[PDB]
Order: sequence, then C-alpha cells, then structure tokens
Amino acid sequence: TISSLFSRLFGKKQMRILMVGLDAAGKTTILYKLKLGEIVTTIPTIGFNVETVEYKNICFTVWDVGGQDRIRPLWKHYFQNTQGLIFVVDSNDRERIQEVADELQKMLLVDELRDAVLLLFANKQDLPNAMAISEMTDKLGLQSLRNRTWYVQATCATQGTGLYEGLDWLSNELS
Ligand SMILES: Nc1nc2c(ncn2[C@@H]2O[C@H](COP(=O)(O)OP(=O)(O)O)[C@@H](O)[C@H]2O)c(=O)[nH]1
Ligand SMILES: [Mg+2]
Repeated sequence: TISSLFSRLFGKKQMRILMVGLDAAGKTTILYKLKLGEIVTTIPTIGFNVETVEYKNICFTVWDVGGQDRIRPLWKHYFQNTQGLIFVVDSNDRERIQEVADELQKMLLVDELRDAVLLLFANKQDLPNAMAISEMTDKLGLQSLRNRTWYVQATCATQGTGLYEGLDWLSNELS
C-alpha cells in the first residue's frame, strides 16, 4: 500500500524527499520498509554517507545530522527539487533531544528548503520512556512555525506501524 501513496505523485516531475535525523534514529529501517526498491549507499565526501531509494518518479535521500562537524553542507545538490522533508527522531533518546532541535532548526533555516512540507516521525514509540507526540511537539516548539505546513507522526519503524499514515499525510501534501 505504501507504493500506492506515491502513485498520486507520479506526475512525471522528478521529486526528492529528504529524510534526515541523528544517527540511529531509524532512517535505514524506514527506507527498507518503504518496499519501493533497493537502498543504495554512496559516500560523496569523507564522513558523508548517503542512502538512496529511487522509486520511479520519486527519490529518497537519507543521511545523518550533527555530532561531527557540518564543515561541508555539500548537501546543496540534493536541495534541488526537495518537496518533502522528513525528520526522524528517536523519541526515547531524551539525552540528544537538544541536538535534534538544533539539527531540525538548521534544516529549517536552509533557504532552498523554505517550501518543503515537513513531516516528523516520532519513532520508537515502543520503548519504555518514549516521548508522546504532544510533548515532542512542545519540547521542539514546532508550534512556533507559522508559515510552514508540518505534521508529527508517532511510529515504530521496526514494526512499520505509523509509517504509512505519516507518508499518507505527506504524500497528500505534495500531490
Ligand atoms: N525499538 C525500536 N527500535 C528501532 C525502531 N526503528 C529502528 N530501530 C532500531 O534502532 C536502531 C536505529 O538504526 P537505523 O534504523 O539504521 O537508524 P539510522 O542510523 O537513522 O539509519 C537500529 O538498531 C534499529 O533496529 C523502532 O521503531 N523501535
Ligand atoms: Mg543510516
């Protein structure tokens, strides 16, 4: 059923869906769940791993944010026709919740992405101390975003629950 979501978007115009987040958020797991094609890894620069899933019209692009230095945001290339922006958060890793707010804000300050629709996957809801989507919203202050269409979706990637729902939203926003 996930592939059929992106049928609505088969309009022929190439389309990037940038999916980022701190390492170990759940990005690789979500791609593999998209069941849309192979995951292909590339290293355009020392310390810059990129995972890609290209369906027909759609292109997925994933890499990690923070920790090590951003000295090279060569990412600029991929900011071409990124209509969607997915940010994956480990709803359990409360230690790095500050960093995710930093990282998200940066992506949000990226000029070429000003028009991207933003989806947040609150991932790992299945763990002991995993944040709910109401507090994750508060602690990030997505609330303050006035002119940016955005949404938060609880998920468990390892189980694939929520992913269809959140992509159903995003898919629909870009159609
Ligand atoms: N409990 C739980 N674990 C997950 C979930 N999604 C991914 N993981 C695990 O958390 C780790 C995150 O790995 P990965 O998906 O590669 O994150 P990435 O580095 O952003 O690509 C992996 O060991 C996954 O098996 C989830 O929804 N719930
Ligand atoms: Mg990864």
